[PDB]
Amino acid sequence: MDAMLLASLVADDRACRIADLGAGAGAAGMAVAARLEKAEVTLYERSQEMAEFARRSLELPDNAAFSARIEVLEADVTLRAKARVEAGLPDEHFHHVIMNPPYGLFEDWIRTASAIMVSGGQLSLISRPQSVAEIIAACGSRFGGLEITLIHPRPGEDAVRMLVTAIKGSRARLTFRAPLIMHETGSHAFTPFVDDLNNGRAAYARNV
Amino acid sequence: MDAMLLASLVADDRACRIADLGAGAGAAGMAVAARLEKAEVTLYERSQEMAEFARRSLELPDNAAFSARIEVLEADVTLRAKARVEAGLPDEHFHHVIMNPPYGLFEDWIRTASAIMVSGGQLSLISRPQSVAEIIAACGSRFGGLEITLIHPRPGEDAVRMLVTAIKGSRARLTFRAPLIMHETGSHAFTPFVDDLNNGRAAYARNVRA
Repeated sequence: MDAMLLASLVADDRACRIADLGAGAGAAGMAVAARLEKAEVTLYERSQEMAEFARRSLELPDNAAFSARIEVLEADVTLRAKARVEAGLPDEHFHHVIMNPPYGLFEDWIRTASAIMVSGGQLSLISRPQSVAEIIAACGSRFGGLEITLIHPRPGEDAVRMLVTAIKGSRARLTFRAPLIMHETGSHAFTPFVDDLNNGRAAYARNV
Repeated sequence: MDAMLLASLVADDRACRIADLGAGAGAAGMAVAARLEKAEVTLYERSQEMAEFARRSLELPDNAAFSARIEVLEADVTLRAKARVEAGLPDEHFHHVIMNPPYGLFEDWIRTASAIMVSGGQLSLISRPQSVAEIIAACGSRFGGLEITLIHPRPGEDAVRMLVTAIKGSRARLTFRAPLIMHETGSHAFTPFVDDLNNGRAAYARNVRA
């Protein structure tokens, strides 16, 4: 569900360039492209092995509808400056950068996300709730207007995931959005809104 | 409302000692004492005027049932070491420390909360949600097992307040609890759980160690 929920944060019906910094073989960036016909998506992978795996995944007839709009690049997303540009992570280029790092990397990855982002572009990420301090510190002097949306399995239960979006250069203080509850009490199905997100039928937009 | 929500975090039926580090005139500490007959509350105020004011409030006849259990002390809660003790903030004495600091502060107040707390005692606080990073940093190496409960005014709307509880010396990672929603859409009435908290009819307890 992580990749679908992450992808749903790109609430943008304009032609845009999106970078998916990992981790995965591109499932989130692929979900974005499947939904947004005008999205241009770049999947970054550190290793040749992972890049080749993502590439073979994109050669499946199953993905033919959107695969032309996706490119897989081998790049270490923790690189800096000249090394970063030379690795194919260009300055001030992307309208969106999305990430789900493995379970820290937030400082390195958000530093890169800021550098490769156009002015006012949107950072989107999903994590565990316990990463919140690391994430806020990593956004310092880079991204503001953070919107944090906790994800709870059902009423009364602790949060299991956390969505965060932010805007490069924004001065706005952070806000916690109303939480997303995955199920009603006593119900096996997902709640209507979460179900639409999970199936690519809807985006989850920022307040403004 | 901040004071009632804050006070509701003390879920303890023992004789216990509670410090209110107090941004206010002791409303939170008073609400704790009103609900918990066995609690012994110390209200700390930096200024003589505020201490005076709090003492006058305690004399109001509506507070007479529990006021005997509330002591108001003048003390700068940012004091350190021996100065802190001399000011009447004793080492490792309180079972609970509660706070609602006014809008370095969290660091100073939580440093003091840790110093005056018995081993395993509970920190309780209410704040704006925007303070979350400062609060987590101030807890560092002093308090753990943070439970963070966001407070939303009604369904779909952003959080307006945040409750945090933590245990001295715990090395458990933080938890976000299910949030409290103050009101149903279209009503000025409180939601039933929150209404109980408001009436002093209930505590809001931490997750069981289970």
